[PDB]
Amino acid sequence: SYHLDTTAPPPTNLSTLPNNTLFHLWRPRAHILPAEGQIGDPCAHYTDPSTGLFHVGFLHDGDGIAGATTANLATYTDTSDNGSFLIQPGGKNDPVAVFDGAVIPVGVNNTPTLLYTSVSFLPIHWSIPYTRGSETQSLAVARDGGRRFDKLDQGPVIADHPFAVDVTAFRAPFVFRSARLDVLLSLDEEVARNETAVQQAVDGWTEKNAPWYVAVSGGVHGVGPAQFLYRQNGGNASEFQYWEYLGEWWQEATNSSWGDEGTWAGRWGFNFETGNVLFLTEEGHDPQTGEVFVTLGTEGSGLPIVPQVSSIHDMLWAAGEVGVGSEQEGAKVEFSPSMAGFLDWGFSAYAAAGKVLPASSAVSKTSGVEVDRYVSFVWLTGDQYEQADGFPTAQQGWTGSLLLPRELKVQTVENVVDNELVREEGVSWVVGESDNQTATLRTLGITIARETKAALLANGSVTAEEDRTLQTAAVVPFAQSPSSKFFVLTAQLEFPASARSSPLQSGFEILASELERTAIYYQFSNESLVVDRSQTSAAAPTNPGLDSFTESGKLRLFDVIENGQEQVETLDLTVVVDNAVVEVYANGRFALSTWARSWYDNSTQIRFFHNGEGEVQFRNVSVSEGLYNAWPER
Ligand SMILES: OC[C@H]1O[C@@](CO)(O[C@H]2O[C@H](CO)[C@@H](O)[C@H](O)[C@H]2O)[C@@H](O)[C@@H]1O
Repeated sequence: SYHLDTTAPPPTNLSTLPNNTLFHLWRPRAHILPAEGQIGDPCAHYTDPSTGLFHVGFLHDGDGIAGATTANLATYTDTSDNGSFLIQPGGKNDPVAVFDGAVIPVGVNNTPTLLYTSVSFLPIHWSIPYTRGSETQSLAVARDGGRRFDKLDQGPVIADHPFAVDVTAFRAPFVFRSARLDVLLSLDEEVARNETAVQQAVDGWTEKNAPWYVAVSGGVHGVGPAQFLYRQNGGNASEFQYWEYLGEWWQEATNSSWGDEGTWAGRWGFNFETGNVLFLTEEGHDPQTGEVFVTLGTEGSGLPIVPQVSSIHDMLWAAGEVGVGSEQEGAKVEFSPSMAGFLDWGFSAYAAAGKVLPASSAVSKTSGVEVDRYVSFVWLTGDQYEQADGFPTAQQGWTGSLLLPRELKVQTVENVVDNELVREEGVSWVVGESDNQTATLRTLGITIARETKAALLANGSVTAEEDRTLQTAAVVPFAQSPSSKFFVLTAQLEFPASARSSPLQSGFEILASELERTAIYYQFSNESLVVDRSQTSAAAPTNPGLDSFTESGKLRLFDVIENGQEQVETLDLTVVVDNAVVEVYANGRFALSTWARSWYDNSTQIRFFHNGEGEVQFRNVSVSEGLYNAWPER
């Protein structure tokens, strides 16, 4: 008879324990996840026009889409009990399953309408033959508060993938409006060429009567991944039955990749998944002025291939312009990347689903936000996309979570020295202005939704640490560490120009006791923020299901002129440890998330870390403990 004692050594085999015995050990408190069970792709978010409430959706137990609503973006309420589902398979269009979908706020009967992938056959994978009719796109209407979506009584409105095209996947429709797509499709061919005449048209565009675009994700066997573009037939905002196919507005060659060696934004892989089309400004989201950005998951594989297995699940993003399809009879429009990166460098991070959050939303009024934002929710699969080695799933009682809501916008890096570090090929940024002297850079901005960040530090205890410098190898525990695994660690690290060339590794050690620790440090050798999990869990050695491989992402610290003086860019860190869920943010442009399933309650020590190689200066190091409860009503 074994009752869980986390002050004692864990059992050698966690999978033998009784169901739900591990329900709270690693569970987060300020993250979006169902009351119990498993959570899949987040999807179907939308601001309810009538109430201003923001709805969040996500696949649940592989049995359809479930939901919840929020008024502040800080706290949530399940739409209903028993799973809080909104729609599930069993219909004539989705007899086998219900995949990712999106919502048009004012659609059929002027109510929230869901366009989603209705599934009729399984399995479905880029590495195996595609069964005709596997995935179709259907409509459902929100009924009784967005607390339930009723499938319209008719077949799918997009009943088949492009004609005779041997697609690898046809799913995850995402709806959006675009001033530039309307102009490009409305103008002439020799007139919609000059950016002069086009811009002039874009200036008149009006969002409220604009038609809707639909980007469907997948690829084509033998040719490459791609996104399939559609739009209300004839550009008629009142048409929801027929969608004119606009072509493969974006495609890449099989397992090709950004940059010559795929260093900043993985590989395009074998198939595109869960595409999101955004229009960003330096302040937020604007479908008329915003630059086109696209977030998407790409599925990779090493050789030889393992049927129905995707070894790599990259959570990428790209930005670029959209233009006419040249002079040949193909895609009406074409997305051309100028830069690309990672929305989250976590192995387990994937399938993002975001949405525009209007300044007119209840969330924004209450909070006082004056602009439109685009909030993104990244998935953090709990069992390595179901390839885990016997994770004690029955013992935990749940699987996966969503990462903290994030605001996406155009972020600029000013006063940057225009050197080889800024002119490299295939990077995740473009030079704004450059006198050949300083260059302002433009890149994707990634930050925690402000209301959520406020709620995290809202009643937490604050403990600062004196600025410190380290030269010789050392591990210096904080003057005082939290006594729980719920906290926000923030710090600024400064390095000497001389460090770029050294084997320097500097950061912190968290969730640490004598038998456990988790390392988070910056590395110049490959300029990478690294999360060393080799010692995170005393239980991992004997429980292979608890993955302990290293996680890391690329982050380049540029040479800049701060006070009429040059210097290596300051590494601005923000680490949120919401229990088994850890998220590493850096310079309002980086994000790396992973699981840190430490076992003992004692493992809460925090230490400064430096490997002697080089020199580092820590500044403004502080810790806020407590976070908050994202689900009061539970
Ligand atoms: O649960 C379906 C949902 O999962 C995603 C994102 O992870 O794709 C996954 O499931 C597909 C098939 O059943 C696999 O082919 C794919 O490799 C896997 O990542 C979404 O694309 C899909 O809607």
